Amino acid sequence: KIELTFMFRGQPQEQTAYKNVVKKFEEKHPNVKVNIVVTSPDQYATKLRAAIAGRKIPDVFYFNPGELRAYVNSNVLLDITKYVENSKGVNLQDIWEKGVNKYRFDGEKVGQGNLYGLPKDLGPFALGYNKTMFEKAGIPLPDKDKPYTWQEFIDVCKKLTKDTNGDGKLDQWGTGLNATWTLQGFVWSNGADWIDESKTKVTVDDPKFIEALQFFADMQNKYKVTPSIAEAQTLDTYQRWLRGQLGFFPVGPWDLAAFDQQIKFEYDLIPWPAGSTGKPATWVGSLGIGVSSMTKHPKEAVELALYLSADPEGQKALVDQRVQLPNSVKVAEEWAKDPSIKPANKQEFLDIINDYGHSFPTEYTYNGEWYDEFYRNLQPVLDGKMSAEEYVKKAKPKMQKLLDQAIEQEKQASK
Ligand SMILES: OC[C@@H]1O[C@@H](OC[C@@H]2O[C@@H](OC[C@@H]3O[C@@H](OC[C@@H]4O[C@@H](OC[C@@H]5O[C@@H](OC[C@@H]6O[C@@H](O)[C@H](O)[C@H]6O)[C@H](O)[C@H]5O)[C@H](O)[C@H]4O)[C@H](O)[C@H]3O)[C@H](O)[C@H]2O)[C@H](O)[C@H]1O
Ligand SMILES: [Ca+2]
Repeated sequence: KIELTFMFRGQPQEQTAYKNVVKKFEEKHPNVKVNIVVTSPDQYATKLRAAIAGRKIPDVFYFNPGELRAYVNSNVLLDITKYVENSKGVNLQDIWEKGVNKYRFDGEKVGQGNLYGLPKDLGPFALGYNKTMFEKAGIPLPDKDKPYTWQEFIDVCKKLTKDTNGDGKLDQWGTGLNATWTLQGFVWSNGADWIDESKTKVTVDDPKFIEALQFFADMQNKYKVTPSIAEAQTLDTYQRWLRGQLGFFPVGPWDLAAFDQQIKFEYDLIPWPAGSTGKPATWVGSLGIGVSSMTKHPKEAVELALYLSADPEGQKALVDQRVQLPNSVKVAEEWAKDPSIKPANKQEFLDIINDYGHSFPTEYTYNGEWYDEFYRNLQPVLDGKMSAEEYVKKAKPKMQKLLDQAIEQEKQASK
């Protein structure tokens, strides 16, 4: 009888995981058929915006929490409050509250009110270290609790940076962080942010922001605890991490499957290094699972979303397949305490969610074009061809205009 379109994004391992779980779902609901539309993480936002622009919207789909408000105003998302209430036994309250609450909207704020999506997951971005090269080097292991200072972090990265096969060429580096996904921690840890408290002013020219930005770039260009620009060009640092060439690199729970398959060294999680604030910082990501407000099959569509987001047996298969941590708080707590399941300090993930993880800036803004503009022309700063001070001075009014326009578009689309 019922056919359903499901679009989402994922790295190869994530795609395989969700397809198997949709197949479990179909077995449990033999009158529902799910046609899948899946993309790479990169190509995803463009395709969804084209589907929405043409009002050819999938029954069920992934979406950015920072688009909730705009999606609601434009009538993109079905209000699913009652379909989830009347579901069998499902207890959304067992799910992470910061997760579920990203997809609530009472007409004026995102804190409370009706449900317009379910959280796919929470994605704490932890720091990982290669325990195998640390030991082989004779370097004391990092503290599981007490974060490196920036200076300390650079020191160890230096000791980890060397020519190990004695051919005269460096073949191992302390680290190689990707600014797109790892600059936030340093900014936030240094007491800065992309925007102010009100979330209406751009603050990337705060001296604290500049200092963190400069420190990030300097680890490739000045401290040289990084493969060179050319070397990174030859093989990106993600890949070099997988190959065992890097001391440190981030780890999200969506990595665990890929890492099971490729990483041969022992590795574990630690807090991110801390800037002036003394406190570690990093992000906790999330994607929403929403339902087309114009789906012909709201009941069944909500049923597919619930199965992926909260259903005990649907959650279980996704965690088994190592592409996320459990959405149920209590389950994740016993998951984090289970020693048979690597890495050892899985607990760090939860620590990031409860204590020292933050949201992306765009989650507070009506759209994120202002933020995308910061990263669009950032590469010359990363490659040392201009300072952090002069890029952010040049780029701040560009991104204040975009932010002003986003605030204006939310007045206009919501009245
Ligand atoms: O070093 C310079 C760069 O290297 C070259 O690019 C190489 C890159 O390496 C490969 O990427 C490795 C992955 O990247 C990191 O993961 C970051 C992103 O997370 C994954 O999705 C998980 C998903 O996101 C979470 O939520 C995040 C946000 O929160 C919301 O506000 C918003 O909606 C979300 O965006 C969810 O919790 C979770 O489910 C993506 O797959 C990944 O991009 C990890 O280190 C690895 O997973 C890849 O080949 C290249 O991108 C370039 O030359 C240079 O830029
Ligand atoms: Ca060498």
